[PDB]
Amino acid sequence: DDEINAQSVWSEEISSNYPLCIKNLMEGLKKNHHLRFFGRQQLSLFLKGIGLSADEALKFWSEAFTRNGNMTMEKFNKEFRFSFRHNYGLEGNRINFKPWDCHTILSKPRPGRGDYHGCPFRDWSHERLSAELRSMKLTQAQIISVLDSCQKGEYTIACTKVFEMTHNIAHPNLYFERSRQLQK
Ligand code: SF4
Repeated sequence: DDEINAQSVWSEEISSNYPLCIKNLMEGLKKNHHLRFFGRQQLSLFLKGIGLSADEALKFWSEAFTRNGNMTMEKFNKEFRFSFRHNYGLEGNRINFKPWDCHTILSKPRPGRGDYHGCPFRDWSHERLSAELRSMKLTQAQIISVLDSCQKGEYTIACTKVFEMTHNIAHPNLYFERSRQLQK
């Protein structure tokens, strides 16, 4: 809990290790104080995978959903608490939901307006990707190479390129673990 907790998953240190899908989900959560079902699952199971405990997850999700009076804690408890507890087996279900790999993520229904699940390398325009990658300090040649992979439908190669270019078989939690090791 010292390293990964409801607070540190918002830190720059820990979030600098997130792949683009998780960054997108965290941004949608921060902006909207809510995520629709598929994004809730993609992000909550990723965070479980990096070691966010059940207690810290319930702190994280209830704080994020109730921010700015978006909903009362009563509403969170009546409409969402069970769903997050279920993801951690706290209601006795005896199914240990695993984090989604990239194939599972890509195989879910493609995101529409208001959805943040999926894979940005597939789901964003080249203009939106280039803007994000510029913000991550990549150069034009680097971005062209990433977009080359996206154009070919090779989304996990695009993501691997972004990893290589921002640092010194396909799974968001592997991206996180590899990146986190390079801080350590
Ligand atoms: S390739 Fe996988 S880890 Fe990378 S952004 Fe897409 S879904 Fe996330």
